[PDB]
Amino acid sequence: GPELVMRRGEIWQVSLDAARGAEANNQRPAVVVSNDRANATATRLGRGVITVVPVTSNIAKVYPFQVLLSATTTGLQVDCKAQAEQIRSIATERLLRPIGRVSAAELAQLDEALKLHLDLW
Amino acid sequence: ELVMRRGEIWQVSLDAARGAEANNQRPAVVVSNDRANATATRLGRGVITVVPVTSNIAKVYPFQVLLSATTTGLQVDCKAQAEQIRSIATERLLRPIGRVSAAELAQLDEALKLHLDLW
Repeated sequence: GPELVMRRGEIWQVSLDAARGAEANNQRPAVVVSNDRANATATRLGRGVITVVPVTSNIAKVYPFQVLLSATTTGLQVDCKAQAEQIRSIATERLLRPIGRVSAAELAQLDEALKLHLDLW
Repeated sequence: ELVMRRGEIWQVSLDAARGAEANNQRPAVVVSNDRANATATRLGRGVITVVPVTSNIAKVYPFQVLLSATTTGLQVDCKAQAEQIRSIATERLLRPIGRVSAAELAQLDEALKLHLDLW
């Protein structure tokens, strides 16, 4: 049917609202990193969570578990960096608006960053 | 005392969750690497990534891992939900519970690889 369509690697603005401590809070872009079967399921079941990697414009010092996302490739306003150490499963109701998608190269390094952060090698 | 290491089970406070997100307080498995974890211990504050656990084991998906009560410190058999993975502030940690077995941790690694499309 007309279920929400959503693909790994897409950049969506999401509402993380009420967070504690150093958690990414408020509103920010985030990269979808859950696989696409789960992504379709979370919209047909409508009882769904998807997993995303939040993004910040405070680039500063970049760590090997973070990926630089260029404003030109992604449709973002400014350059940003995906923080694999902020990975979070979100209810689909936190999805606000699609912004774009990362490049294949960016997504591949994001996989590397996730494997480094979660020790999955 | 934030001395959490990978594979350990901690009671975490998942307040302010929305929708189908794991909520309330519950056990969770630390899955962030131990160098990040040790950084958090050393500074006394940080973020750690956990896999929330539910006692509802009515059905087990391939991205979920049944954890046995007999070895983990959990009162009953539970399941770890890779699709609920979540980076939490250290202030959400209430207390330590126990530790998954090595086999359970490796199974959780496979479930995380499946859920996140990491091959």
